[PDB]
Parts: sequence; structure tokens; C-alpha cells
Amino acid sequence: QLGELAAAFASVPVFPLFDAAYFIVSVLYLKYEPGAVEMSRKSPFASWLCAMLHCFGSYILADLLLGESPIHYFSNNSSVILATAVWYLIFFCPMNLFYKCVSFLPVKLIFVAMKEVVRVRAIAAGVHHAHHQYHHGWFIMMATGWVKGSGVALMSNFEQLLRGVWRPETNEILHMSFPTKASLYGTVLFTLQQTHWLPVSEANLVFFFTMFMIVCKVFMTATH
Amino acid sequence: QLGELAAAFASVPVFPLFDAAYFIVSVLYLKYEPGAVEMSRKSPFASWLCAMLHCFGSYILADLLLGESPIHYFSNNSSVILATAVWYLIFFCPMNLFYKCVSFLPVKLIFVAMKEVVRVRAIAAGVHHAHHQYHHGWFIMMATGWVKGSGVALMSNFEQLLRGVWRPETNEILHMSFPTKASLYGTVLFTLQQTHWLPVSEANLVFFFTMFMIVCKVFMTATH
Amino acid sequence: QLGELAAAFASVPVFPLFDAAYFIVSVLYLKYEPGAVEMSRKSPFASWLCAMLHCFGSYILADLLLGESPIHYFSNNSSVILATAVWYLIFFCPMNLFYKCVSFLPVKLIFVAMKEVVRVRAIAAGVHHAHHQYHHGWFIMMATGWVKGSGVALMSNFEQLLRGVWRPETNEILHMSFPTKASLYGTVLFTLQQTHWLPVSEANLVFFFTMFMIVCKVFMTATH
Ligand SMILES: [Ca+2]
Ligand SMILES: [Cl-]
Ligand SMILES: [Cl-]
Ligand SMILES: [Cl-]
Ligand SMILES: [Cl-]
Ligand SMILES: [Cl-]
Ligand SMILES: [Cl-]
Ligand SMILES: [Cl-]
Ligand SMILES: [Cl-]
Ligand SMILES: [Cl-]
Ligand SMILES: [Cl-]
Ligand SMILES: [Cl-]
Ligand SMILES: [Cl-]
Ligand SMILES: [Cl-]
Ligand SMILES: [Cl-]
Ligand SMILES: [Cl-]
Repeated sequence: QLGELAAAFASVPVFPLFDAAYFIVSVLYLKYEPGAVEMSRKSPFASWLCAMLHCFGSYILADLLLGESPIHYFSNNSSVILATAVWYLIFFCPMNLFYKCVSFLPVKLIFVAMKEVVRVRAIAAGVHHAHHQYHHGWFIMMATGWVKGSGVALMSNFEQLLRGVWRPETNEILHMSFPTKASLYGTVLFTLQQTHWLPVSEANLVFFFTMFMIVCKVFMTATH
Repeated sequence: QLGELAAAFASVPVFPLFDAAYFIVSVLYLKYEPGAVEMSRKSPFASWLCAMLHCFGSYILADLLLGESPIHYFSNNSSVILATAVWYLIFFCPMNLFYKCVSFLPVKLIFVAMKEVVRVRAIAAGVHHAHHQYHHGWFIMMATGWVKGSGVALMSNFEQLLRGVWRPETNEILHMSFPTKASLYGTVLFTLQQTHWLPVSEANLVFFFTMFMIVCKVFMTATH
Repeated sequence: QLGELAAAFASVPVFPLFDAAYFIVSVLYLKYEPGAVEMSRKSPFASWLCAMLHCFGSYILADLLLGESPIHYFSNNSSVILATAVWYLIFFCPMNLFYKCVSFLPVKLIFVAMKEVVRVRAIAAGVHHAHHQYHHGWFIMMATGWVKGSGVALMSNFEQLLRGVWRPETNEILHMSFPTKASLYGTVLFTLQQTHWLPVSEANLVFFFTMFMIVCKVFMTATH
């Protein structure tokens, strides 16, 4: 009955709870960046735009690669408003109370695990979306699923440019971090599953690969 | 009978007279930039391409955001040729006579006022165009109308890159100028008018907001 | 019977032999770049991505200008695999034997001449493709044919950025090289031929302009 459990796991509604955890962890990483708090005070619109890049950068990159509107996902008003509320509560909550609650390690590890549920589902969705437009475009499937999982990391050089920072000596492609490298393995596995060369159901691959990302990210977050 | 006057005001043909004033003021600002005259002598094609960015950057940004061809507007041959003639007359007219005529303050203030007529119409057109593709995409309407009014300012970091200049410590989003900040207020007003939440006709909003931009820009130009 | 010869010349199958020569010369130029060999050892994926930019940058730029998927051409699996094999054989062949064979001057000059056959055909294809979408878009035809011939040269500033290099003081538009400047003349000639204002058959223009590029590039390669 594992496939019955994996089907319910791979079909959980990501909105709004799982997307909220994705937004919280992403905007928390934004606040950790240098000058982010100062930027939210002096340039609040640029700070909000930076948070939208962290929350929706995966959709922006996928739409750019597929020749679609890079802000197509911003038509989902509920998701944009929810991400805006997360950005406001993390940077402007009185007593910084929202930051204190989500940074609590037992609460943070749960949001980190819920973010990996959204990431793996986003990788598979990128492969399936590209396959619908190119039935045999294996390199397009792998590229689309890769940026859907890496997200804002692949546009870090220009996320820094929006903040007024320019460090061209490195990029996430020249030196991949763990989520970027893991999303590359993920988009290859989901592409092979699309080719029917990887004999496994799509729900089982979502379940097993999400648990791999959950165990890795929770261990990496709790260690540091 | 104000709505009768506002209807005639909001429907004036921008081509070619009002677009010419838009091109003249934009290329004049290009010539004010450092090394622009030297660039027109040593790299004339790059100088012409820079002038097209100042004349058509609003259309380039809007088409990029909506996933359309960024040079789609360059199919309008009459507008491209007219902008090319303005660029040639400003940089290469014998005795620099064309520059002397358009830089005359009474003539320059008229071209500045006529440019604001094109800008406000461009903001409203960006909101209406985005609404046609997304009936409830409020954030897409606001983004499209914003870049239609700001124009080349939002791509200043890469307009400088084309000229061989790189100043990443600032950008028009991190520190907005007046036209960029005013276009943000304008695209919100025209979006609210599209939502039918702002109880005012589209022609009255075009008339009142253009006069606001005309008064501000003419006062800012005559002061300095 | 020249038009009979020019028709057979302008219709030779570029795949796979002529495209292979295009890939070999392009990846050879990549290996000549600073730090390229070191990059292939420490960042092999970024090195492969760099080689795809040299092999397919003309298609990436044309699809970007026309608002199509910038990786649309990567659906051609045979071409991507062939370019990947060329990249692997140039950087990782035992004894560096593949590099030694293709760098042999009599063999290199043949691959250089075969690359110009692909470039001129790519320029004409860009003009014809843009004309199909814009029957009278002369500036769109010229821009599309230009990037189809220049290729990765017009994106050199960002090909360097992928490698961790940033030299913004110059670009291929501010200071054109010979292939970039020749592709600009080529796309104007093929556009004029599309307008029916240049009284010459499309096959004769392909034949005469390819021989011009072959003579120039072979002379430039053998001299240095
Ligand atoms: Ca498109
Ligand atoms: Cl940083
Ligand atoms: Cl602000
Ligand atoms: Cl998704
Ligand atoms: Cl997707
Ligand atoms: Cl098919
Ligand atoms: Cl400057
Ligand atoms: Cl030039
Ligand atoms: Cl418009
Ligand atoms: Cl528009
Ligand atoms: Cl609808
Ligand atoms: Cl270099
Ligand atoms: Cl790697
Ligand atoms: Cl082609
Ligand atoms: Cl093409
Ligand atoms: Cl037509």
C-alpha cells in the first residue's frame, strides 16, 4: 500500500501552508544577506522586489527558458499577497516577533522540510511542463526542472545587482551549492521517469526524493 | 463639457509630432551622458543603438515582461526612421544647429511637455495591454504600466554597459528618480481605474495625470 | 549554369558534417580563452554550458529577439549530443589527440571554411524567419540575421560572466570584430534580397557571400 501513501504524499495542496513555509525560509535567507535590513528601511520597494525574486525566482527562470512571460506567475494574486505578507512580517513586525517565532529551531526545521516538498514538486512540474511543449526535448526538460528547483540561486549575480552588489568572480553554475546540485540530480531523475526509462512511478519518485531532500536540508539546517 | 475636452486630449495622435518630442528629449539626455559625443564618433552603430534604447526602452521592457518580442515595436518602420533622424540631427547636424534649436529653453519646455503626453498614454496602454492578457492580473498590469512610463531608466545599468560603463552600486529601483517614482504612482492609478475601484473615467485620469506630469517636468526643466 | 551550381551549394546538408566543423572551431576558440582548461577540470558542467553558448549562441540570441524560447534549438538532441562530443573530445581526449588533429593547419582551415558555410546560411535563415513573422519588419530582419551570424560574440560579456570574468570596458557592439561586422553587412544584403530591391537570387547571394567569408576567414586563420 506504499503507492497509496505515495499518491497522497505527491498530491498534497502546496497552497497555502506549504508555499508559506517556502516563502518564510526564502525571505529569512534574504534577511541574512548583508545590508538587507538597511535596504528594507531605505529602499522598501527594492526590498519587496528582492523577496519576490526569492519566493518566485523558480517560476521566473522557467518562464524565461520556455519563452513565456517571466512574471506570468504573478497573476496568482493570493500567492503574491501571501509572499508580500511574509516579507512584511519578517522585516517590519513589531518587536521582530514574527522573525523570533519562525527562527525558533523546532519551527524552522519544519518550514525547511515543508519547503523541500514544494521544491521537489516544482522540479517535477518543470519537467512535465517542458515535456508538454517538447515530447522529446530531454535537454529542455532537464533545464526547466533544474531552474524550478534551484530558484533564485541561479540568478544570484543579478539578485545582488538589484541590491547594489556585484561579485562576478563566482556564480551558482561555476560553483554549485547543495540545493542547486541536488536539483540537477532531481531533474535528471524526473526526466528519466518521463522517458519511461526509469522504471518507477512518478509518485514514488516524488516521495523518495522529497524525503532525501528533507533529511539533507533538516540535517544541514540543524547542524548550523 | 470637461469630459468632452478630456476625450479629445486623451485621443490626440502621438505620431509623429508627440513621438518626435519624445525622441528629441530622450536623445538630448543621451548626449548629456559622459562620453556620448566621443562614442558617436568612434562607435556610431553603438551610439545609434543607445538612442533606440532611450527612444523605445519602454516598449522593449514591456514586451520582455509580457513574454513578447523585445524588438516587436521596431516593426514600425516610420517610428524607427524618425528616431534615427533625431539621433543623426542631434549628433551630426552641421554647425550643431539642430541641437541649438531644440535646446532653446522655450522650445525645450514644449518638447518636455509633449513627452509627458506620450508617457502617460504609454502607462495607460501598458495597463490595458496587460489586462487584455490577464483580466485579474493586477501585479502584471502595474509592472507593465510601470516600465512603459519609466522606459530606459529601469535598464540604465545595461545602457551603461553598452557604452562601456559599469556602476553597479546603484540602480533606478534601489534609488528611484522622479519619472520612475511618478510612473509607479501612475500605473497604480490606471490599474485602479481598470479594476473599476477608482470611480473616474479613463480620459479624465489621462488628462489630470498628464497635466501633473507636465507641470512637474516643465518646472524641473526650467529650474535647472 | 552558375545558378544550377549555386542552388546545389546553398542547399548542402549542414548536419552533421558542416555543423561539426562549426562546433570544432567554436570549442577550439573556447579552449584558447584564459582559464578554460582549468575550468573544464574544476567546473565541468559550467565548461559544457560555455561550449553550448559557443555552439548555439546564434540560435539563443535569435530566439530571444523574436520572443521565442532561448533554448528552443536544444530540442534537437542530435545536434546537442554532437556538440557535447566535440566539447568532450577537445578537452578530455587521451593524449589530447583530438585537439592535435583538428588544430593541424590544413585540417583547421577546412573546418574554418565549412563554418562560414553554416554562418552565411544562418544569417539568411534569420532574415527569412523574421520576415515570416513580420513581412515588412526590415529592422527585425536585420537584427535577427545579425545575431544568427555573430553568435556568441554578441554575448561575450555574459559568456565571460559565466566563467567568472567581468570586463565591461568593451563589448562586441562598441568595438566590432570582423565576423560581427561582416554579419552586419550580410544581414543587410540578405534583407535587401528579401525586399526584392537587390536584384539577385538568394542562392547566388549565399554562394558569393560564403566565398567572401571563406576567403577572408581562411586568410585570417592561416596568417595567425
Ligand atoms: Ca514568448
Ligand atoms: Cl551578497
Ligand atoms: Cl522605495
Ligand atoms: Cl510548479
Ligand atoms: Cl513549470
Ligand atoms: Cl512531437
Ligand atoms: Cl553614466
Ligand atoms: Cl560602428
Ligand atoms: Cl503605447
Ligand atoms: Cl504595452
Ligand atoms: Cl480569466
Ligand atoms: Cl576573457
Ligand atoms: Cl560541475
Ligand atoms: Cl539556421
Ligand atoms: Cl532563425
Ligand atoms: Cl502584414
